Amino acid sequence: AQYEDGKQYTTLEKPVAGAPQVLEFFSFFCPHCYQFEEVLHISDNVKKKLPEGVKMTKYHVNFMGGDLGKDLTQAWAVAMALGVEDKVTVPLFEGVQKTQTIRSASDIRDVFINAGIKGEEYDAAWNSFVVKSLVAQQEKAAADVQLRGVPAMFVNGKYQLNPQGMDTSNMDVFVQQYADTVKYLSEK
Ligand SMILES: O=C(O)Cc1coc2cc(Cc3ccccc3)ccc12
Repeated sequence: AQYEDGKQYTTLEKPVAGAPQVLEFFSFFCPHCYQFEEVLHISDNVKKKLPEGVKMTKYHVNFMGGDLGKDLTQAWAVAMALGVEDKVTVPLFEGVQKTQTIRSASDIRDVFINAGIKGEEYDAAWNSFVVKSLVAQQEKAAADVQLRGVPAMFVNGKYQLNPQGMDTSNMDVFVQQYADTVKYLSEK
C-alpha cells in the first residue's frame, strides 16, 4: 500500500476511546516543535487539508524542561482558557529557544504582559481551578498514550503520525506528506 503502518504512521496497540479528532502534543522546549510552528506551519497546513470545522486540539507536555516545563504546561492552559494561543505561541518559543530569556514563571508571565494580556487577568487565570483542570486535561491526554516524544499528532485517538518516515530533503514536500497523511488517516 502507498500508506503503510510503520511508514507514514503507526497504530496504537491500545486505542484511546473518545479522543479529539486531531490531537497534537508539543513542548516549547522541543526543537522540532519550534519548526512546526515557525517555518513549517504544520497545524495550519493540516487544517487546510481537512474538512471545514473539524476539531483540532493542541496540548503542551511536561517531560521537557523540568520545573519550567510544568510551568509552561500551566501557561499553555492559561493561553487556552483566555483564547490567546495565537498571541503567545511565537514569543514563548523564541523566549525559550532563541533568546533564552525565559528562565522562570515570572519570565513566562512577561511574555503574556508584553502580548497585551492584563496582569490581573493572567494571574487570575493562572491560579484558577479552570486552569488546574486544563492542566489535568493535557496530562491525561498525553498519559493515554504514554507520550515520550514530541512533536506528536494523533488522529481519532487511533493513529500516530510518523514524520521519521517522511522526506526531509524539502520542507514543503515534508509538510505536504504530513498533511496528506493526516487527511488519509481521517478518512479511514
Ligand atoms: O525526529 C524526526 O526525525 C521526525 C521529525 C519530526 O519533526 C521534524 C522536523 C524536521 C525539520 C525539517 C523538515 C523538512 C525538511 C528539512 C527539515 C525534520 C524531522 C522531523
